[PDB]
Amino acid sequence: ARGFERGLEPEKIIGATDSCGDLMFLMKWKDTDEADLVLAKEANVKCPQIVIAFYEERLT
Amino acid sequence: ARGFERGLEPEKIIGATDSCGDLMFLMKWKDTDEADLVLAKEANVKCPQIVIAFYEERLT
Repeated sequence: ARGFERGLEPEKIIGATDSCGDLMFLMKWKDTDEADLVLAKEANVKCPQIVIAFYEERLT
Repeated sequence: ARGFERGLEPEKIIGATDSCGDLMFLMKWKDTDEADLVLAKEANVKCPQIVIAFYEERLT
């Protein structure tokens, strides 16, 4: 049971990689310290403001 | 001239600049070649998937 399947609230994306062919985000979930990979596509649609916060922080 | 006030659908963000202290996007609107500066904060809320497509392309 991983990523969104864990049923937790998204908190913060801490990294991204397309190294596997598909863009994936490393998601920090609310009230756990076990982070997981989720598809960018699914995060884009389910928590778009959290995705944007990640990209805006990455701009500087 | 007016940006979102023009009542056009966002097509794509051409680029982004913080050169004014606030993050701004240069927005291409559908069916117009007149691009406009809009606040990132406003695009984030009104057309988040257009913002994300811009950032995803820039990540490559």
